[PDB]
Amino acid sequence: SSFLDALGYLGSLIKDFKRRRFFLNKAHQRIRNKLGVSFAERRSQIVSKYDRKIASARKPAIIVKLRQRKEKALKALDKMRVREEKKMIREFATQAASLWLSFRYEIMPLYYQSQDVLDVIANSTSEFMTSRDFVAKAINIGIPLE
Repeated sequence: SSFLDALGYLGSLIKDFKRRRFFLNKAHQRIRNKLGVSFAERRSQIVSKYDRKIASARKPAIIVKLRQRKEKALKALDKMRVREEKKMIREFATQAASLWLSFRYEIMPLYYQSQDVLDVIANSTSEFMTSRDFVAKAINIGIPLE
């Protein structure tokens, strides 16, 4: 009568873990939604630049050069966004490392008091009680008188 209800407080801890992971996950990839939007908008800026340049080109060599430049710019955008994918991976891994490892912090004590009550009960149980005595009751054998 102690651990009876002390063990119940872990549910608050479990729900809090869920809430923290919950709000991290909602926050994560949301900032990354915004980052993907920013990269798509910079790419749209590049696309607008090249479309205006091609519209004003009116020459075959200029058009081909602008095609090559647009290809190069899209490739640079893709490389930067791949580095960004690495960044999402690394950020999210760090976030999980930080927020999870908060789990052990108060998980390990509860388990420890669990061992405490366990071995206290074993103390109250494991006795192997005994009761001993000795005595010196002599043994007699009759002897022939002859």
